[PDB]
Amino acid sequence: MAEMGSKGVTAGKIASNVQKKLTRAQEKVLQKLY
Repeated sequence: MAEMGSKGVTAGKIASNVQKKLTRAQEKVLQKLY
C-alpha cells in the first residue's frame, strides 16, 4: 500500500480508457475474419 494520490486516480483512468481500445480491436478484427 501507499499514498496513491493524484498518481493512482489519474494514471488509473488511462488504464481503463486504453482497455476500451483493446476490446474494440477485438470486435473490429472480427470484421476482417467474419
